[PDB]
Amino acid sequence: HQCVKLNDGHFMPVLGFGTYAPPEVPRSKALEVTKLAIEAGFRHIDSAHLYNNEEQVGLAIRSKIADGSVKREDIFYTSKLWSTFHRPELVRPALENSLKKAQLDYVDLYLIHSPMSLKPGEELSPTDENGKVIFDIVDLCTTWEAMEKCKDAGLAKSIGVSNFNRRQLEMILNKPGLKYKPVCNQVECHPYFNRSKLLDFCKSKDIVLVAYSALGSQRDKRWVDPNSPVLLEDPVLCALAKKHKRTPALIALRYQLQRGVVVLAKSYNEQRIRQNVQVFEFQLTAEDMKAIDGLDRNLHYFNSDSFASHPNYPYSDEY
Ligand SMILES: NC(=O)c1ccc[n+]([C@@H]2O[C@H](COP(=O)([O-])OP(=O)(O)OC[C@H]3O[C@@H](n4cnc5c(N)ncnc54)[C@H](OP(=O)(O)O)[C@@H]3O)[C@@H](O)[C@H]2O)c1
Ligand SMILES: CCOc1ccc2c(c1)C[C@H](C(=O)N(C)Cc1cc(C(=O)O)c(C)o1)CO2
Repeated sequence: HQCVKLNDGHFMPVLGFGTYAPPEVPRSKALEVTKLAIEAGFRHIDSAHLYNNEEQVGLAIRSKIADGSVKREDIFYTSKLWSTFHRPELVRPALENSLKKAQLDYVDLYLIHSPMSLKPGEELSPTDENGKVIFDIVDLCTTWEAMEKCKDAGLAKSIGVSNFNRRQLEMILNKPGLKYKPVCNQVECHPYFNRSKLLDFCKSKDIVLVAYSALGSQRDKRWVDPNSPVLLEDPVLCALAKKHKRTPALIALRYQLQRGVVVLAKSYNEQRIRQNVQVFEFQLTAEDMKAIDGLDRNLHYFNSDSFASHPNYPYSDEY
């Protein structure tokens, strides 16, 4: 196992456990599989208000601390501010609510989940009389200032963003009176959308790029086009898996580790959870890495097409 030093001095494990499951999956499963992830050796756990599972992920962490399996300081726990809470006065209460649900005193990392602000309220997806999601206009620099106060108050050890493009990152980085840079930008990133340009920008600013959907997403019909290619069926990934006597998933994860990306992996399957930790057991050659670099096709599993008219839609730019 390994960590990366963040630009605020804290350390983030380079392999993280993804916890999202669709609402049809019983919440008891998130409890069970987070315990299995910790037993397998995951120390970085990625949750969010949106996932409706912080209560269970927190219970799993509590249970493994009481086991003597880990200490709280050994676990890197991420939560995320949902887009209906971007107005600055709502940020600290949202974080406090997440902490209360997880029964934790602090999160290791708090992220702005998305730059696309939504109408404030308890509903996650507020909609108007014609069924359209109601956007909000919020200066994300004021949201960031509220995030900074959460770090000063000790409720988040580190703060970062998610789904930001380069221009959106620069707006934070160029903010007058900035106190804390975002430590990371959690974005969709895999061999079919490898974010090389955004990665280079983040590296130049000492911002860690954290990859989600690194195994090609859960392909839920509600949010992912069923005709998109399946990442783990890719011939190059499968040929490399055979060459290294690994699996295409492990190739996809190891690819990110070797280009300096922190990688998340969701699994609710005991054997695949344990398999994913084997990413540390082998290395891709330089030739292998160039072959995978060749797979990019700017394919967004989470394209959020119905939000393409949002002013902060991140894919309005080249990157
Ligand atoms: N910031 C954001 O907006 C955002 C957006 C998307 C995701 N995320 C985070 O990133 C996490 C991961 O992304 P994701 O949920 O899209 O899924 P993912 O990591 O890309 O995984 C996709 C699928 O791969 C399967 N899988 C896992 N290990 C495997 C293996 N060794 N061999 C074959 N298949 C394997 C899993 O199925 P099984 O469960 O059946 O094993 C999973 O459903 C999420 O859970 C969430 O924490 C954040
Ligand atoms: C601010 C943007 O505006 C909105 C408004 C409503 C809305 C969304 C975005 C996105 C939601 C969605 O895509 N869900 C729940 C599937 C999913 C999310 C994640 C994750 O990890 O994040 C994963 C792995 O899957 C749908 O509900």
